[PDB]
Amino acid sequence: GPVWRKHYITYRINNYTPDMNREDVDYAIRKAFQVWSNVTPLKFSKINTGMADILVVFARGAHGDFHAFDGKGGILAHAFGPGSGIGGDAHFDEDEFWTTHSGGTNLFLTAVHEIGHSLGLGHSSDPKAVMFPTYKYVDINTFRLSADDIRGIQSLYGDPKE
Ligand SMILES: CC(=O)c1ccc(-c2ccc(CC[C@H](O)CC(=O)O)cc2)cc1
Ligand SMILES: [Ca+2]
Ligand SMILES: [Zn+2]
Ligand SMILES: [Zn+2]
Repeated sequence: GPVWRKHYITYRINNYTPDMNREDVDYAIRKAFQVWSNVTPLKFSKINTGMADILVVFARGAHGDFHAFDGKGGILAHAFGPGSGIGGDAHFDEDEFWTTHSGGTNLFLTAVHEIGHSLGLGHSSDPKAVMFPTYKYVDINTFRLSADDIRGIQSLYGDPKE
């Protein structure tokens, strides 16, 4: 399938959810990218001007991409695989209640799953995998990618360099 054709990839946060402060949204997103860069040769950097490779957007309902959101619950976010235009972009349903821990939908865990899609990964049947299709909370301090997630992403990008 299509894959990013460079190792240095930029992201930009288009707009912000009012559910968490700016520092907390930035940290969740940064840490989510870090989960994937830790096990591949990919490098991610945040930019604030210019066209980014990956745009992170919060939106609700119909928002211009033929994939309208559905209110609180159900689909929590979605993302586009590598390709032209919006390819790579990650959209989070603003009707969810985003949190730093577990009092609602954890942004970090959700961002890990969606960035997986943005990098080219599909769903897993392994219930311990972050790419499993269904959200579940796990202690952020105890969180680790499953072996399944690791094999999947390394099959697309290889493992870290010496
Ligand atoms: C086990 C673990 O750490 C874990 C992390 C994240 C998830 C996760 C799965 C799905 C979703 C949301 C799926 C979204 O509504 C639509 C999609 O992208 O498929 C968010 C988080 C599941 C397990
Ligand atoms: Ca929803
Ligand atoms: Zn969208
Ligand atoms: Zn998914």
